[PDB]
Amino acid sequence: EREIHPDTTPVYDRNRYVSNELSNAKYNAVTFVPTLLYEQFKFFYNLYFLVVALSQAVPALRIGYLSSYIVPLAFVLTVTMAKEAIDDIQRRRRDRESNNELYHVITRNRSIPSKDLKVGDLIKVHKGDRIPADLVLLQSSEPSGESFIKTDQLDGETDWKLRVACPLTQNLINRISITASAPEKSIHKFLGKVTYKDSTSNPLSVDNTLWANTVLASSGFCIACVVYTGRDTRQAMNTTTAKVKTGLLELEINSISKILCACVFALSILLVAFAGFHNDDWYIDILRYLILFSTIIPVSLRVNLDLAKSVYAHQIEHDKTIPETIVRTSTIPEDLGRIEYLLSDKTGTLTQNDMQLKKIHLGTVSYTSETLDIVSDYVQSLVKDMSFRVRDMILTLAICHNVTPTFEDDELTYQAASPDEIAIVKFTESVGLSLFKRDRHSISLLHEHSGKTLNYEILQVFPFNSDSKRMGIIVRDEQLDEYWFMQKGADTVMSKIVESNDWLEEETGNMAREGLRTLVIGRKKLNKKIYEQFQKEITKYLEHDLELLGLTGVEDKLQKDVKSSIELLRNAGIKIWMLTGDKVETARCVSISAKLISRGQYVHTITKVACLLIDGESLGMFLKHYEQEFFDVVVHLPTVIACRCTPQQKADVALVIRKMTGKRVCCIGDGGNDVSMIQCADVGVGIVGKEGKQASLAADFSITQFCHLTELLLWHGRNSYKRSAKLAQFVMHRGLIIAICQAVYSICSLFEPIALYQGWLMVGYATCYTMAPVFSLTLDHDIEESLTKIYPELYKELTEGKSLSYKTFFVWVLLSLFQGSVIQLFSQAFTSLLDTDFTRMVAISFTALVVNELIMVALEIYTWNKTMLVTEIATLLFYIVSVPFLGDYFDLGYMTTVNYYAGLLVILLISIFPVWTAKAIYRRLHPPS
Ligand code: ALF
Ligand SMILES: [Mg+2]
Repeated sequence: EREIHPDTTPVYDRNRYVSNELSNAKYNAVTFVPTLLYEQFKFFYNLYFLVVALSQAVPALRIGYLSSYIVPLAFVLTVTMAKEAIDDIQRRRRDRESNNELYHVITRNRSIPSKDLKVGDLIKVHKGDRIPADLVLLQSSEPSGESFIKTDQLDGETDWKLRVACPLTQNLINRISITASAPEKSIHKFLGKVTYKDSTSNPLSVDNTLWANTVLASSGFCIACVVYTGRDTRQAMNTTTAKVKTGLLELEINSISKILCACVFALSILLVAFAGFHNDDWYIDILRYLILFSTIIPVSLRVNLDLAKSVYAHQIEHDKTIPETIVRTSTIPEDLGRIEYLLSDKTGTLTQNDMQLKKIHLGTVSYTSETLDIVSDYVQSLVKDMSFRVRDMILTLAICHNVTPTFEDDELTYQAASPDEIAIVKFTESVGLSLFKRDRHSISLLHEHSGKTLNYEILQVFPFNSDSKRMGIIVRDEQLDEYWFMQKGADTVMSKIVESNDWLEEETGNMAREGLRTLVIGRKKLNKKIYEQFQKEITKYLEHDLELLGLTGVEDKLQKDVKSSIELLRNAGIKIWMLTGDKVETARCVSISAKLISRGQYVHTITKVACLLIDGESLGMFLKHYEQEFFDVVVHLPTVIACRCTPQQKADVALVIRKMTGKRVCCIGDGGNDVSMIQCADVGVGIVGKEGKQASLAADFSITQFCHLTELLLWHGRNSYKRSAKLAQFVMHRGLIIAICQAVYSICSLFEPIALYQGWLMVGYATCYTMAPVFSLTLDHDIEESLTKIYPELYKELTEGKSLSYKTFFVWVLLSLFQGSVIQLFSQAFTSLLDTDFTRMVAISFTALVVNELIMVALEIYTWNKTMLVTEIATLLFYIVSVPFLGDYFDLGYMTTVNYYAGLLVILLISIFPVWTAKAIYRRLHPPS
């Protein structure tokens, strides 16, 4: 229940109803810190360095500088708050750029923005303008009182919906009371009542209402009253609340961080047990050693990950090959690189929503958009037999339809609830015989060409019906006075009823193999007496025997490079589905034309109360009851195609895919009917370029068309995941190698592992001397963007998870064991460990560590930019010139010795030769392609 008086401004303006302001931002000022801190310190690899930093509050676990465990905690906090604060303010900016659209109010007498709009203000909404909210039509410009709303972004439909004005109020200006029902999720239902003076209640239904993101057509203006606004709209109530999205690589790093924590705890317990359980405080010893060993990985890993994600977002949204792309969730730029299931969409996403009669065929010959001059000079002769057949074909095309034309200064406009008829009439005017003035209530039609304006008053029309697949007319010519029966329809229905032709089925199948929506057309000459016998009066008499004029091939235009995009996304192992709110037949035609369904490849179909093609109710019931069995059936099919899908159904399909397989689900679309599919995905991609952009606003990414998703997945996300995995590898390697050097020094000399690197040296290793070459790895790629099309199978090589797994983590751990043991033990061997050779020993150990990391960085580079050859030399020279001036106390030594440099050469060659030879033999055994 909801009662609306158009004139009582204060009662709705001040309160009682939601404002039209829509919000995409997640965190407000009051709950920006608690929510972000809570959802950031749920995982282990964050809570771990938080506990490491909080350990030093107790004045017994102090390992070193307080300027080393609290300033990187403040740095990770600063970076996190900055990133999500920038994300929220950018979301607010993007959302307010579409909350300021100007709409004219009857009472306010001035154009006001959409957010200023409330419930119950009469908007004079015009033709090409996007509908503001859930409107109810109280008056229409046309005397009939009907207009064609356009819901390609309310649901996935491609036809125009005939919405009539309220018949009691379309003549009226006076104030008219509305009383609607409470808002629901029913996108195809409406229950309201229009109340006038003297208690005259009237019915309202879906046929006299406009909704949130519809676009008007078939008028010049119309007066409509807002009923549902803001979050009470049918659009915003078919949407589930968005949740935070943690990447898969985040989970992998969390798991390997858990195992790393277990490893360093075991190493610390081993160190203390080997010491001898002395000092009367063994628990303090194991805790202090654990803090020592686990304070260089868990916090450097986070800063490296966060700044790498920022770099990935900047690289994505600054690509010339993908213009005008926007990253709206910067926390997951690497889920794009491991996507196994793609949930695409048809209307706007795949198609241009612009159908056009591509091909006409008759008498075993065909005309196309190419060579339209021949058919033009054929029709211009209206005022051997092939010319007459073509002329009568064109006449039947231009008369049999249900298209309403209306006039401007020029560029006459067509208005039909079936846009294939609009494509037909546009084709006829392009050939030369144009539709003009049509009554459509009385009996009249006007048609002018290069000659004289004809006229054909209709005699009867049989409306198009969903169970009939036919549109038939009886028409009377003015000039020649001839009764004609003209019918167009589907192949399956008119094939048995048109004639005894010999060539229908072949050409119908031939063009249906190209995804053309074919309609066959037949003609029957009539005289008067049979017509008055007909008018004496079920459907048997009206269709007896026709003559096949020909058939029409109407294509649904696809977006730029859709078939190639689908071919390469399936060549990379991504199983493209296609869920749509449109009709079954148009979905099948788009699937065949886009080669989502290839040659042959029999298609099954389900409609309940190889390939697949299922209705919405059938899929909903199947996922409600038969989850596991049906889903295990469908995962082996190449493509599953769904039709008539509620947004909840697409969201549930994405949820079921990411739950029953544990794979990552991308979901591309546009318009608000696939917002839930986008928010409940693991990656949400939106598309812009038309009147509606509301799915791109709520999405995680945004691209201008469908061709851009190929390079958004195959090159940007794949590189993002690869670079993040290699970054985690190198950070954990440097932390583990310093931990191993300290542990080897502790076993070889019973003092402490803490007493090896004290003061400046440990801080400099953690931050100054090592952090730049990892971000050097952040800017590396194996194959260029120009060759991400030729090699889609590279996207298949990341399918297993052979980059961040337990096996490769333990390979890193074993490499760290080997190299740290070599560094520490050869340092002890060359420096002859005592209490006076400690400085030289720690000097050679630290220099070996630094150069070892800088060589291991330079070993794992595919292509060398100039932003990586300089950030290694910069750090190496910083270490070289940072020994005397900033150190001088720690690790002091002579270092101007020929034997020292040979010892360093040996201690580094033994550490970097296994890695180099392993990658050499692995490159000579498994060449890449
Ligand atoms: F664009 Al659709 F269902 F194909 F919303
Ligand atoms: Mg849509």
